[PDB]
Amino acid sequence: HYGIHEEMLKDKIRTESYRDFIYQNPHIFKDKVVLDVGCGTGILSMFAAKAGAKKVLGVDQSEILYQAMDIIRLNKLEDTITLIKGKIEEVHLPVEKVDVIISEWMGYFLLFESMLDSVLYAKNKYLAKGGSVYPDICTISLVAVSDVNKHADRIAFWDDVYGFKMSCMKKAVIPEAVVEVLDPKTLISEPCGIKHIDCHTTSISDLEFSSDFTLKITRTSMCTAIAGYFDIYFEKNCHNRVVFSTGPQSTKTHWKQTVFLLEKPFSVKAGEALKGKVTVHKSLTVTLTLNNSTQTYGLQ
Amino acid sequence: HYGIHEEMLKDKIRTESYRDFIYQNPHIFKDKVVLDVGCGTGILSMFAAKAGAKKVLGVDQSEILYQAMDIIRLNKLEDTITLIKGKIEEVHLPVEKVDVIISEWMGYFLLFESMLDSVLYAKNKYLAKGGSVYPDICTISLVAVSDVNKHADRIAFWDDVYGFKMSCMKKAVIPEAVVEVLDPKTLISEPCGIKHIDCHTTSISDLEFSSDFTLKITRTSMCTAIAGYFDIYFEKNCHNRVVFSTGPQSTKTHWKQTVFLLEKPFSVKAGEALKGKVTVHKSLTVTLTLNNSTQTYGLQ
Ligand SMILES: O=C(NCC(=O)N1CCCC1)Nc1ccc2cnccc2c1
Ligand SMILES: O=C(NCC(=O)N1CCCC1)Nc1ccc2cnccc2c1
Repeated sequence: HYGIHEEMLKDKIRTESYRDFIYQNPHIFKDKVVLDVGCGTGILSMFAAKAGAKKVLGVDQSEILYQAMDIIRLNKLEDTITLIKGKIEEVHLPVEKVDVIISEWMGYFLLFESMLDSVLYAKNKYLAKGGSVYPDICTISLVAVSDVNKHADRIAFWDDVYGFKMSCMKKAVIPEAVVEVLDPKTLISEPCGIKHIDCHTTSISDLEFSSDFTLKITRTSMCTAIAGYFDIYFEKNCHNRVVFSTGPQSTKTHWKQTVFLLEKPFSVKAGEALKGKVTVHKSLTVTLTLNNSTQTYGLQ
Repeated sequence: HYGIHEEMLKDKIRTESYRDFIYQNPHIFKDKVVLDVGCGTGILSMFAAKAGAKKVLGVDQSEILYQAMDIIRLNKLEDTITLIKGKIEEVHLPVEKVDVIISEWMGYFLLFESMLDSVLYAKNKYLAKGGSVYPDICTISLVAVSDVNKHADRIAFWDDVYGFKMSCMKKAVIPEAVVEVLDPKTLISEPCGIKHIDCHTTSISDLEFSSDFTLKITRTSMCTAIAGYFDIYFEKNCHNRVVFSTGPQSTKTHWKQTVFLLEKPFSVKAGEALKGKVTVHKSLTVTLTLNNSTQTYGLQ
């Protein structure tokens, strides 16, 4: 419960990327009014204060906000940071506009249970003309996976369970997207971007999208799953730009990777251009067409 | 969602203990009427049929029951096993009494989110005079732990978080019992039984209990936590008795161990008899007194 804010703090890629962005681009914060959407323990608000913010407003609907209040006092920042409990859609801020919005809002596969809707609400209601929102740029990518042993573990497993048939269970496990760190040696294609978001110009409408994709296969193997992940960019007006990836070739983060199991694994050859289609609909669902099968997946 | 029934099936200590109990004591099942409380995928009901049950009634409130129905048909057991959807407290069984109750009902630390209340309800309402309930005997034990590095990781961690004070968070993390597999080398006492349950004679009233305990310290060290676990016995009328432990000296199970962190670690010496008191109250709470401090813990 508090453990989960602790896990996010201990995700060094996450927390240090935000730290570095803020501390190495103080001109973005100096004498500015900052809104921290979903502030949690208030760590991002404290970075922003340290980087010279004139005022920081930290908003969170959760009980964690009472901890944040005590945390702000312990660090003698109450003259700079004001915490407000509630949803961004409901609270009264003590200003009309802010100069900068910062938020750690990202869900699994970027969009599952994300706080992006709220951040966009904040942008449209509270962001000053010429203001900025960070991180400003996000992408989502897909990558092909070959792991016949894991497929066997999840699927063929059900043909004989302590001597009994359980085949019908395959159809219940296939639709459940898995959140897990992948062994990077199991990747069998180059990644393919399926979505680019700039938070300055994106609407809630753009978060439901469709994309044709082509996976450039790099190993002759059996394709058993498709994995997804996202990359986060701090770019606008930065002298020191910051990027982090949640992909399997990079240091693991608490977002891990998202895995969509294929009911029917199929063979691919190195150098092949494997084409498919992906659509995300509003909890989200992900519909995948590949090798002439189509499956919709959810994250329960 | 279905993944979780899968995890329980893949817990070999769990599932094979029940398998072995049932298959190696067929006289308990032969021509009997069996009730499987919280049957899940129906695996225990199928064991019981294979061991010669005349009729098996499998009850579960969850959606999993529809899978169990198809699973029973795939194995051509519908002439022996009848599945019924609902709570045991609400359903209509097509008999008045059963000869044998079987259930996998156990929660973390035995009692957190357990199905025991339901199993006891079933015993009192449906069990024939002279019938039996399995597993019939359960115990709970405590053991002392020394892990100064992990304590530092959970507690001292909060004194400086990316340069900021967060000490107040210590009081939010201390009350959260942790479910996790312990390195057995960190155990610094012999275990102490704090509770013995026989399911034939236990009432719901006995599940809230108090126990004085004495931990026989085996290593001069800093005590940083108290761990708990449980053992499960199949005994009554068995020619082949079966026991499994969920303790840290045994093969890990999905119940792992439950850890109660001490806010203030204290020194102990090998050979010392460390005395305390533990009380479980109705989601459960666990109140622990040790070294003249008292803390109540929950599993959120
Ligand atoms: O706390 C433990 N694991 C849970 C954990 O690291 N998190 C981080 C995020 C929230 C939950 N695990 C032990 C395990 C044993 C311990 C023994 N002595 C003191 C402390 C101990 C802690
Ligand atoms: O399914 C995966 N992990 C989750 C899991 O084992 N459980 C068990 C209980 C319910 C959830 N993990 C992969 C990971 C990669 C995979 C690649 N190809 C096929 C299948 C793959 C499966």
